[PDB]
Amino acid sequence: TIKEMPQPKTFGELKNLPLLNTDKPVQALMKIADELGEIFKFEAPGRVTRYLSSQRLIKEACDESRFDKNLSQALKFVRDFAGDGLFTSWTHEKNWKKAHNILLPSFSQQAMKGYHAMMVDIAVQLVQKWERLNADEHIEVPEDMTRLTLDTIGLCGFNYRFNSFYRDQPHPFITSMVRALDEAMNKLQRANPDDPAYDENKRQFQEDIKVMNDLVDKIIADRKASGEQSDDLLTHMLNGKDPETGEPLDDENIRYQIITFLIAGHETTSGLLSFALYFLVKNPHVLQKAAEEAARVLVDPVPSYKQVKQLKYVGMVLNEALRLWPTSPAFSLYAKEDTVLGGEYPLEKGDELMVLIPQLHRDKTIWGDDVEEFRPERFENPSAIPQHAFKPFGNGQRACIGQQFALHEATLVLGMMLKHFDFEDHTNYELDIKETLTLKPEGFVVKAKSKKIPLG
Ligand code: HEM
Repeated sequence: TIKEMPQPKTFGELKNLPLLNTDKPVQALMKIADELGEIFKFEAPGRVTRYLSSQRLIKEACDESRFDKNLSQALKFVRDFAGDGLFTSWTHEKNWKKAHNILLPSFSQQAMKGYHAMMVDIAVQLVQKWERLNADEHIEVPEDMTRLTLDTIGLCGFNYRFNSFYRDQPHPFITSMVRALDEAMNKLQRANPDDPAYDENKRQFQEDIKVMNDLVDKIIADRKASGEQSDDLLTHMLNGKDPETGEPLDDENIRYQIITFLIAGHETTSGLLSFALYFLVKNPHVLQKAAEEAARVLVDPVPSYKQVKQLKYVGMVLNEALRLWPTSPAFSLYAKEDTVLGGEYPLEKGDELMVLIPQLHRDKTIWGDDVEEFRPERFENPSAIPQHAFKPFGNGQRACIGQQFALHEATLVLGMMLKHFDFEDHTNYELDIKETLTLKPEGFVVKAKSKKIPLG
């Protein structure tokens, strides 16, 4: 019984594109979803996709025998500097499976034991920065979380120190990377890209790509020359061999993986830490519960890997922040073969689907009617959550390879913040979600009063 699907307002030849001509497209899509339901068609010039919001349909979309990851236009633009790294490659590209096989072990929960010391190094820098603020000062949350995540990924990724806490202006690589990502995201909403008015953007874009490649290529070359072995991903990549073929990743691909870790993990993880602190200061009883656990568990001057694993409630707080505002809000899929979705929507080979994660996470048939409330206790027993109901890290073999790294980092840092400071929402901050490739609470600021507990 084929059902025709909904579609928002069209604009002649422009189709639906004008509707995303806003600074907050995902939040706009969420409203369209509220209006049209679990599935709606969305067209742009020369493009068509279908946005899914219900767990019932998304669970079918997550069947890998039927759908595979699609490279959205955003990922195609990011590929200009992320290359055939894991995030911007097709599943069928030789280098995707090769890098996946080599890197998977280096990203397991067990492997986090090896990155822990480096994560603690940067976390201690963040805590010390806040301990050193004077009384009249405050904290710019996303800004400091981003300094932390970029530096942590640089240190664990290739033993390089961006030293973000020593600067007002970021290290040149960071400025170039951030500018390159911004340019890639800006191309999504510029009709006449060839307009000479964009010749300066193109020149700057090529310059930024060169800054990124030059630094990373240099570090790879310096490492191969010295023969030094470290606890970073670069050592794993220089020494790894794909079990299927016996081939190692070549230097160019290693460079793209390094750039990819920074691109894929810096903003998503800092956004998660920022949203989590936002929900905590807005819900004092929850912050109190989380602070009590941190004080009980983190009994040493420096957290150990095992202690971070015991911060169960902090982990629930992070999952609930990811439920409400998953920081990489949507992912794209294509139909591998002709198929019918949900018994009513026929699809043809190659047809695209978009999983709208914030909406999936607000499916009342799964979570209950109080979906807008921040309640970490929803994650008390993970086994009760239906398959494919909670997907902040994507799906299947193309799910986030950095999930254990991101959660270890976030749990460690949030635990240390809760152990060391009391927090004040001194401006009664009004949530304003800024959208780029990711989501974050723009302008979120707080004041942190030290509990004066030694940090080893
Ligand atoms: C809470 C923070 C994070 C979130 C929410 C997140 C989310 C995601 C999502 C949704 C995908 C799937 C994208 C798609 O289907 O197109 C993904 C892929 C990926 N993420 Fe993350 N991520 C986070 C942190 C990280 C970190 C810290 C790293 C690096 C240490 C990382 C590395 C990657 C890579 C390499 C892929 C592509 C994997 C593959 O396709 O083989 N992510 N991530």
